[PDB]
Formats: sequence, C-alpha cells, structure tokens
Amino acid sequence: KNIESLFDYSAGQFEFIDHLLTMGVGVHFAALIFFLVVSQFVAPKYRIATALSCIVMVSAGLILNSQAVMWTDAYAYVDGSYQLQDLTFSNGYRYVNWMATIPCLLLQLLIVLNLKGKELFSTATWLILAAWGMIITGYVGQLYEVDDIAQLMIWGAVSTAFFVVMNWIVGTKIFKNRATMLGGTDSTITKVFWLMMFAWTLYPIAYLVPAFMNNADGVVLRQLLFTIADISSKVIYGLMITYIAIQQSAAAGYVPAQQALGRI
Ligand SMILES: *C\C=C(C)/C=C/C=C(C)/C=C/C1=C(C)CCCC1(C)C
Ligand SMILES: CCCCCCCC/C=C\CCCCCCCC(=O)O
Ligand SMILES: CCCCCCCC/C=C\CCCCCCCC(=O)O
Ligand SMILES: [Cl-]
Ligand SMILES: [Cl-]
Repeated sequence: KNIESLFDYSAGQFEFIDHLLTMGVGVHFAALIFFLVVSQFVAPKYRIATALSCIVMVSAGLILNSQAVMWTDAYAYVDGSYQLQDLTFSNGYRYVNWMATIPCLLLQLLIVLNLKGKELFSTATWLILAAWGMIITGYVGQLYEVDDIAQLMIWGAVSTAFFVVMNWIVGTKIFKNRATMLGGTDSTITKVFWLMMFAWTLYPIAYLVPAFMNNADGVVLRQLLFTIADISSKVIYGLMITYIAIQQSAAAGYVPAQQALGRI
C-alpha cells in the first residue's frame, strides 16, 4: 500500500537507503549522549527541555533503527536488484512516534518561551491536539499512496490545515512572549522558529512524492527528505533548546551555567 513496496530498486539506492537510516540512528544516539552531559549546567527550569531531547533522540532513534533493521530484514538480492521478499517496509511507525516526538519537541520550546503553569498547560494541550489531527490525517493519506492519490491529496489537505493552525500558535507565543525570555535569548527563538518551519515542510514534501515521482528513485528522493528533516527537527532544534536553555540558566543566577559559559 506504500510506494516503497512497489519498487524493485537497483542496488545503489538500497545501500544508500540502508545508509540514510544508519547514520540517522548514529547521529541521534550521539546527540542523546550530549544533551545528557550538559544537564549539570541548566537551571532546573529548562532542565526538562534538554531532557525532552534524550527522549526525542532515542525516539527518532529507535524508529530509524527499527526501519533500517526492517529496511534490510525486508529485501533480498534477486536477478539484478533488491526486491521485496515477504516482510514489508513501510514508513508507518514514523508518523506514530511523531505522535510522541512532535509533542515532546514543542514543550521544550514552550519551556524556553518560559511558559509555566496554566499557560504552559494551556498552550501545550492545543498544540498537541493540532499536532495529532495533522499527524493522523497525514497518516491516513499516505495510506492511499498507491491506491488513492486523490485522498492522499484530500487527507493531506486536512493535515496541512492543522499545520497552518499549529504554526500559528507556535509563532504567536514566540512573537509575543519573546521579551519574557532572558539571557539575551529573547532573540534566538524567532530564528529557531524559521528553521522549524523549514524542516516541517520537508515531510509534506516527502508526502507528495508518490504523485510526482511514482518510480524507484522517487522512493529514494522521499527517504532523502526524511533524514534531513529528522536531522534538524529533532537534533538541531534541540541543540538550540540548550543554547537557549543554557543562556537562561546562566543569566538568572545558575552558577553551574555561569561557569559552563566560562570555558567557552
Ligand atoms: C521528526 C520530527 C518532527 C517534528 C516531525 C514532524 C512532522 C511533520 C511536521 C509532518 C507534517 C505533515 C504536514 C505538515 C502536512 C502533510 C502531512 C504531514 C504528516 C507530512
Ligand atoms: C555509526 C554511523 C554514523 C553515525 C556516527 C556519527 C558520528 C558523530 C557525527 C555528528 C552527529 C552530530 C553530533 C552532535 C554534536 C554535539 C557536539 C556539538 O555541540 O557540536
Ligand atoms: C543537513 C542534513 C544532511 C543530510 C545528509 C544526507 C546525505 C546525502 C547527501 C547527498 C547524497 C549524494 C550521493 C549521491 C547518491 C545517488 C543516489 C543513487 O545512488 O541513486
Ligand atoms: Cl531554577
Ligand atoms: Cl521521531
């Protein structure tokens, strides 16, 4: 039902699909390694944000590790090419952990927009249901990527709607509680806000791929777009939650953060 399964790829694409998935495991697990260590140095008010990116790294990490392992469990080499045997690839669990990863990835921002208590809990809840509506509508569209490109369009359309809606609430909180942030970080979160628009338009590109390269290296183009989105949605936004997170630790009195910024 997915467009991976339609294709007898050559050999070079597979190994490169094997290879996207593999450094993608490696890079998050290495990112993981690093949000753990500068945990000493966050004020215990943005500490959960850097800790939302140990969760995120081993979330994107398992799924991408599940997938590569499942990418290779899946295809022998037969009379030229790597062919579906009888154990299927499909990008379906990836939406599923975006059910967990999009959310978790938003509160750390919301934590670094210093949302707290009722307005942390209020903003957090609406971003999540908008994320979910986007995620499940999209999940059901790529369900017809072979069978029904028209609903893929239609369901993609609804999913987009929720995206628009959810960026509007992301940026509305930034571009408004911007000045409550400290450390000099009142600045870097509008900037961060545009990287996280770019990598989030990458998936709905990896999503219209079937209706414009219904072919084998269309499958590769699709997986090209995934790795990059995973790299700066999970990992590079996160590195910045910490830059934004450490600069607020430091500037409010956090002695370990003040001297963490000293030998840099
Ligand atoms: C891997 C980390 C993140 C934050 C990924 C998020 C996923 C999306 C933004 C995907 C969004 C969709 C949209 C915007 C509309 C078409 C359907 C999609 C599910 C691809
Ligand atoms: C095993 C397959 C390849 C995966 C291993 C990759 C080796 C590390 C490569 C870089 C990934 C990004 C690491 C995050 C940087 C943290 C340090 C920093 O802040 O600059
Ligand atoms: C900023 C995120 C970086 C993502 C890095 C992804 C690595 C891929 C980079 C370019 C690939 C170029 C190699 C050409 C592959 C040809 C495809 C094929 O075999 O048919
Ligand atoms: Cl504190
Ligand atoms: Cl993920």
